[PDB]
Amino acid sequence: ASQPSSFHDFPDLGQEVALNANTKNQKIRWKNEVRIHSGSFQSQVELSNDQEKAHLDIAGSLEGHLRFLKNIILPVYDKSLWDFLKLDVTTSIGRRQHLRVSTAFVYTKNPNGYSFSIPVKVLADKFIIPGLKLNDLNSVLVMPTFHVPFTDLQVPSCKLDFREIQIYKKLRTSSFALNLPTLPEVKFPEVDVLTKYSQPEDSLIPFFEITVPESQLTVSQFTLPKSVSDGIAALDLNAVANKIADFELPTIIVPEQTIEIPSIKFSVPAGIVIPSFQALTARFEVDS
Repeated sequence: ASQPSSFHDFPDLGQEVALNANTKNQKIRWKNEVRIHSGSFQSQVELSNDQEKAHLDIAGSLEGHLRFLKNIILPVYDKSLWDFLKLDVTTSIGRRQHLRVSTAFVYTKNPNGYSFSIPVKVLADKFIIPGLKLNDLNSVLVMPTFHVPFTDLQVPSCKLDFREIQIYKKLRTSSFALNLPTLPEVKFPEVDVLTKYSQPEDSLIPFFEITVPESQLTVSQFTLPKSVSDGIAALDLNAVANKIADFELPTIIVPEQTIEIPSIKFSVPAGIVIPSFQALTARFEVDS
């Protein structure tokens, strides 16, 4: 943001930059504009990329008061500029001269194009992908639920398929917490980690999206400069202070604190897409 002023109309400027990224949906817009004295300049660059189509567009506009230049004569030809050229408009007198250049690159693609997709069978609680059915190893393995020592985390039971590939849509995590004597004890509520088979809008690639839903964890309260124990020893800080100066510390209590776990999504390809050629076009124009 600039302030033009006297002495040949000081610069007037401005600049717009837009970036928005959604993986395969990448759109970039840039623009500059310049005004000074009796001339101005404006540049535009656009890059649009998406699943369907790609646009690359650049346009350059120039303006300049080159009237005087047009007011020229040719003694070698003994002819004037406008006369010799036989052009009057903007040449006989000379005018505010513009230069306009446009470049347009455009290509057509199919979002689904030529795509190889893994075979997926989806059920309410599981996904089944029929991979190679090699008979060399054991067909199945069953994993019983396990209690992790010193905690309340329960590992959900699972069945592992070797001939096919069996995934369980949602896995359940039991709650657990830390047991401490007056220290901040973090208590973990249950969270269900899921996997969804999706075809994103911003991305042409089919995916299995492993999603961990948000989780709120309860940190237990704790006492501070009143009397502190951590399971190894207990110390009365007020007693310590009274031992030295007969003055006891104010009591500090930190209440329970909730800590938020932002949701996270992991995408693994569920197939590839090769956009099929439909048309390629390029246009170049010079305008004087």
